[PDB]
Amino acid sequence: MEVAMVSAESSGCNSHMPYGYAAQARARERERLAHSRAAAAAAVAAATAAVEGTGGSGGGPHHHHQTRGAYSSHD
Repeated sequence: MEVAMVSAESSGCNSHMPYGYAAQARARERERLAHSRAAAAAAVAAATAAVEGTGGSGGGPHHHHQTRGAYSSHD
């Protein structure tokens, strides 16, 4: 849909009404639907471990094969 480019301006610069959040009144009308996303708990659903945190690698080697007997009594 070809169209001409519009540009809100008048004279060199005798009116540059910087309408910032002022044009945020539109969000106020959309925020009404942002009331349903209250109980979202999604982006966090995935995140936040299952309250888990316990480690400790290891097995437990049991001494095997003792030193030489030596000194044998039999007299």
